[PDB]
Amino acid sequence: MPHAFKPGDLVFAKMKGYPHWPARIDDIADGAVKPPPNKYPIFFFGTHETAFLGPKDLFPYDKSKDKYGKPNKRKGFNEGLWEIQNNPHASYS
Ligand SMILES: CC1(C)CCCN1CCN
Repeated sequence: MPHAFKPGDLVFAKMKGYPHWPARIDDIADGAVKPPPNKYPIFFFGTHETAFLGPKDLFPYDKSKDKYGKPNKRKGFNEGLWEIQNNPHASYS
């Protein structure tokens, strides 16, 4: 059975006005700004943006990839698909 989300988990994350986007639950670096209560730091592959989301917008990658893991015209999306499949735990600093 599922656990809670933890850093390193791979997801498609949903933001208003955007397709479900390949992303990961990030760690918070020492000294870094912490998310709000009940939110996780989401790192979006491809665009390398960060946003803070709750579980309602987080779809586990393995379950969801057949639905959401297809090319998109949006900027950074296909680069994002490559990263989540090929090196999802790399430094993209
Ligand atoms: C990838 C994502 C949907 C995350 C938040 C902003 N961004 C789109 C705008 N560049």
